[PDB]
Amino acid sequence: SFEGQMAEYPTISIDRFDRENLRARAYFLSHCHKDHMKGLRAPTLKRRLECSLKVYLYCSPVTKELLLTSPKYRFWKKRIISIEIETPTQISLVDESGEKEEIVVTLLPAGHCPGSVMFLFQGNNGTVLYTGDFRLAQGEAARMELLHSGGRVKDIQSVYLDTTFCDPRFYQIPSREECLSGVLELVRSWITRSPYHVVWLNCKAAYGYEYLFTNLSEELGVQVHVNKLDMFRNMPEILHHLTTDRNTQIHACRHPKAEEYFQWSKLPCGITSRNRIPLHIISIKPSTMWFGERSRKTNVIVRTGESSYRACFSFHSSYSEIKDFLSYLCPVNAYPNVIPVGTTMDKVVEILKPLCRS
Ligand SMILES: [Zn+2]
Ligand SMILES: [Zn+2]
Ligand SMILES: [Zn+2]
Repeated sequence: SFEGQMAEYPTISIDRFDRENLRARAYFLSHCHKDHMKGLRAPTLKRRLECSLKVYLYCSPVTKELLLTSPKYRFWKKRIISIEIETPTQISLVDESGEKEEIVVTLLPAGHCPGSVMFLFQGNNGTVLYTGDFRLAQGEAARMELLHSGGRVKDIQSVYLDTTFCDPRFYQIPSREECLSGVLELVRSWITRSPYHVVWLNCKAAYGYEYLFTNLSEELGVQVHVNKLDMFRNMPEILHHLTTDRNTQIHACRHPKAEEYFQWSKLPCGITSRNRIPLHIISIKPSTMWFGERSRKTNVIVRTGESSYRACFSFHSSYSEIKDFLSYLCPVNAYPNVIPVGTTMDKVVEILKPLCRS
């Protein structure tokens, strides 16, 4: 995985805050996932911030809001600067010991989770793009006007990108909309049977399922049960689709023994009945599904039991989407941020090399 520094601008650190990143002139956070926050509240970083006072953390407005709902990251409050989306922003990078560098940064939406962005950096050592984690459908990058200069793509020296599914096996993944529609109709078909029919959405403990919860809630007139919603206190379009009350037909609550509970007709939050009538529960597990280059799309819903389902859902681009994105960017260099499970860095680097100028 990416270790925080791009070769072209080593004085900035993105999505990694330990080790060599303790000497950054500026920090950037693409989104609030733990794997991109390593060292972000380490005592050594706090120590370092107390002496170096012109060092800031930059992120999207939503990332700022989410980060600071955690008590443990509140110390960042005085040093966090949000940057508006697709608003090129001049940043000064001071050597605390004479040097001054200026860069321009533009935040582009990444489609990965609330607040998730890509960072385009422009300065006197070339233009580089750090994608963070992204899921962009074919055509979306071409519509981003700030990736372009006079009708063609900007000259991009290096792209540091999300290669989670950068393997030909993961050729195509169903779109966001297809995934949502499949889950929507499954839930609708169940919870309209009676008030005692309920769904458990078995989700990972991470941001990124909120557009699923909001659309289910908006379309079906039901709030989704969650463990904690205080991070969305100041986010009305998300907040009002969620609830901490157990008395609802859609649940996205969690705990360590949640899957055992479901096998005994119990939701994670412990509700098993209403008016002493047993709830009729189905489980739906958002899970990445894909199809090969020479294959056809199949159902986004996969039944795994009498009462259990998997539902296509992806946080990251498919291989065909990565290739399309990088082909379009046509950078000099492309560096993988992520080595997939059963592959190597050489395999990934060489997959992408044909799309690059060097
Ligand atoms: Zn992520
Ligand atoms: Zn990640
Ligand atoms: Zn619940």
